[PDB]
Amino acid sequence: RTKPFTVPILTVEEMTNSRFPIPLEKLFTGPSSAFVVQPQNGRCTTDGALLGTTQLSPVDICTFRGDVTHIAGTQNYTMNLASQNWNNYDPTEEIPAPLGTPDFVGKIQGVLTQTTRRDGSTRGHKATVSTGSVHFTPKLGSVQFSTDTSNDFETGQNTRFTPVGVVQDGSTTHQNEPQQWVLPDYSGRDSHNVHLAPAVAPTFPGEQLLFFRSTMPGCSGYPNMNLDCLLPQEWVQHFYQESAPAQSDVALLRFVNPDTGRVLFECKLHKSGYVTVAHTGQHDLVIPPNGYFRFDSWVNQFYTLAPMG
Amino acid sequence: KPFTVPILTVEEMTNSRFPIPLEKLFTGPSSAFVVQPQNGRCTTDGALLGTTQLSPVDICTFRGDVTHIAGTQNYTMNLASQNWNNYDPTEEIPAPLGTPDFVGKIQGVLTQTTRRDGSTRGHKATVSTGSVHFTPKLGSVQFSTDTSNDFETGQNTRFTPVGVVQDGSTTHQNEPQQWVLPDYSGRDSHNVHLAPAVAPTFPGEQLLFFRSTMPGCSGYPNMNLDCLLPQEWVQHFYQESAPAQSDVALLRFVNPDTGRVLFECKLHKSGYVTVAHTGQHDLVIPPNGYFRFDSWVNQFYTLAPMG
Ligand SMILES: CC(=O)N[C@H]1[C@H](O[C@H]2[C@@H](O)[C@@H](CO)O[C@@H](O[C@H]3[C@H](O)[C@@H](O)[C@H](O)O[C@@H]3CO)[C@@H]2O)O[C@H](CO)[C@@H](O)[C@@H]1O[C@@H]1O[C@H](CO)[C@H](O)[C@H](O)[C@H]1O[C@@H]1O[C@@H](C)[C@@H](O)[C@@H](O)[C@@H]1O
Ligand SMILES: CC(=O)N[C@H]1[C@H](O[C@H]2[C@@H](O)[C@@H](CO)O[C@@H](O[C@H]3[C@H](O)[C@@H](O)[C@H](O)O[C@@H]3CO)[C@@H]2O)O[C@H](CO)[C@@H](O)[C@@H]1O[C@@H]1O[C@H](CO)[C@H](O)[C@H](O)[C@H]1O[C@@H]1O[C@@H](C)[C@@H](O)[C@@H](O)[C@@H]1O
Ligand SMILES: CC(=O)N[C@H]1[C@H](O[C@H]2[C@@H](O)[C@@H](CO)O[C@@H](O[C@H]3[C@H](O)[C@@H](O)[C@H](O)O[C@@H]3CO)[C@@H]2O)O[C@H](CO)[C@@H](O)[C@@H]1O[C@@H]1O[C@H](CO)[C@H](O)[C@H](O)[C@H]1O[C@@H]1O[C@@H](C)[C@@H](O)[C@@H](O)[C@@H]1O
Repeated sequence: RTKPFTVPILTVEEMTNSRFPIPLEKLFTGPSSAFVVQPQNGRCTTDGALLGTTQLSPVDICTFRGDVTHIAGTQNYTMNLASQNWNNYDPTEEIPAPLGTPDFVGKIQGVLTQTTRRDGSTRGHKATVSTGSVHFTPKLGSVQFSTDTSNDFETGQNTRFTPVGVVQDGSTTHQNEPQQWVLPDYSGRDSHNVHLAPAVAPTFPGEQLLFFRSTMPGCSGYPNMNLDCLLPQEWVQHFYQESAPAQSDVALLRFVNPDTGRVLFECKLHKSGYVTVAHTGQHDLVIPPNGYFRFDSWVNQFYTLAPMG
Repeated sequence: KPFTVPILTVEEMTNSRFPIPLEKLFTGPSSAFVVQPQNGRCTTDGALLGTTQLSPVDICTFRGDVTHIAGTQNYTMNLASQNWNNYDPTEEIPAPLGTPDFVGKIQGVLTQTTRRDGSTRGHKATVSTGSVHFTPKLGSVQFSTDTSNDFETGQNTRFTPVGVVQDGSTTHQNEPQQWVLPDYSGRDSHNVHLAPAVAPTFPGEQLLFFRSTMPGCSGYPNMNLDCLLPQEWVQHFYQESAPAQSDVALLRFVNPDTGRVLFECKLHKSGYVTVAHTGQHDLVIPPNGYFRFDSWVNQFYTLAPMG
């Protein structure tokens, strides 16, 4: 027969958020018709086709590389993006934006570091990329950082953004940003995103998406730190390696507790890459820290999940 | 008491999101946008939701008194309710009943009667529902006009909606945005008491939308306007108040000339319809076709595909 499908045998705490480089913490479900679940990172079919902007490196998510150019009389820099290899980025390539680009609207704070090539001297500065900005145009090849210096970065020098966490302005409404479910305009104002991974939704009565959730570090104020992915990064990696052909619509997984030996809940892993459970309402799953998912079988869409207690 | 939908053709009915007639049925996928309109929201047993009300002519209008904002051609309107009484911002509604539920530039005519002598005026006026001054829930909206002089304070003023407008210099059909709720209480405000967002929740299903074409007044506007129930359905359900026997009412869309069934659909108790189709599709329907309620069914009834 065909190569058997599997998911990694890893606990939730053992795995990594696929939308920002931090560990998963906890599983969450809620209704999703009041927002658009259409993230671009962490997108992979069960048989291993990466969609959207999703790539394999769990550390390259939300990072940026290239050379900078100071913007006269401000503390801001434009970065001309390079690819991961440091090869020039191609804006004609059939993707929404550079792989790893952030897929939520918000202000990401991190550190911009630079090596001068002629002598190996080295600098680093606190820097913020605002993905909702008029100047956030990764698909065009340019992005802009606000920083705390006006003189120190040099032109024509390898520069890198390391993301750290998220920010919101305290004088406004608490948790008003980031908005994890609003994609940026990858090409700036008045232009359409292209080649997106499909939006997703539960398509069976009584079902909701299962999200794998982390808390982003916050750098200032009160910023909404929940960040939900559709697949752990290790799943993307796993599926990409294994490339097992989907035998039917849904892969039925059981979440098991090894201590009791008991099945805790069952979920559907849709072929095109997300998870749904049977439940109505918002719910932080309570799980044994060493519980894990295991694959049971390929079933039809119309298979009825036992309610998640 | 048996449930029913009114014996009306689509062309006989009215859009419940702007005061104009229905033209057609449209279906498509809707996971890439939030389907959460606040007008034309009613349960089958006749509970009105969101900002929905009964008058098809009072959708997208405002009433109240005006104030001029010095050195502009703009006026601020303090809203009254439909009855000309004080709008109570505490009331458990997203915004005054009949407020527009999409981000857009609506163009109309602001008109005024001076009570004491019966003199009157009309001026072209536009409301921008994504403006920072669009605060209908707070009791206050703002219009832009063609006079800096004419309107008087303390008098009864009425906005009549006429069409939507869009800025031609920008990319076409970029506005209005029918599926983005306005911020009813302004910037950094949570919408409250909203009618729930809706989605198909059955494999192979898509929402069915009752569509019109709003008139355009300028620019290259997106004139599509989709509503989940026709206003006459909302009115019918309010009257009949028929209790729901299950989760889903099965309607047949029937051609009475031939008596044949064109397609079937699910009318969910909370007030929206789905059909069994994958993809965008303009429906082709005989001009005197109408909807007929056939039975209650459970959530697992499979529809015959709509061709
Ligand atoms: C601020 C800085 O860059 N300091 C580094 C220093 O740079 C000075 C030396 O090159 C100096 C020679 O001793 O030349 C100076 O330039 C002239 C000015 O142009 C002139 O107007 C004025 O009259 O005099 C000065 C010099 O006297 C340079 O500014 O070189 C030092 C040795 O490389 C190096 O140790 C020093 O590195 C900095 O140390 C400061 C403490 O002063 C802080 O630690 C900074 O973190 C650090 O700079 C950082 O590393 C350096 C190498 C570089 O990569 C920076 O981008 C980075 O921020
Ligand atoms: C423009 C207007 O209001 N016209 C109406 C006119 O108003 C003028 C008369 O009150 C006039 C007395 O005959 O007083 C004028 O005020 C002074 C100025 O203040 C002064 O600076 C200048 O030196 O001289 C003028 C007067 O000579 C008023 O402007 O009253 C007329 C009788 O009521 C009335 O027929 C007329 O109504 C307007 O008719 C114009 C034609 O000129 C158009 O049809 C307008 O549609 C119309 O005004 C409209 O109806 C009136 C009653 C009012 O409700 C307006 O708000 C509305 O636009
Ligand atoms: C008045 C008008 O039509 N304005 C619109 C403008 O019209 C010019 C363009 O279509 C242009 C495109 O090449 O062709 C021009 O015609 C030629 C002729 O040779 C001659 O007229 C002139 O000498 O040379 C020009 C150029 O070769 C048209 O006059 O097109 C704009 C671009 O789309 C458009 O934005 C503009 O629309 C108007 O915008 C202004 C903003 O200042 C106002 O909002 C107007 O209300 C708006 O017009 C209204 O909306 C537009 C979209 C349209 O529906 C109109 O019918 C309506 O009045």
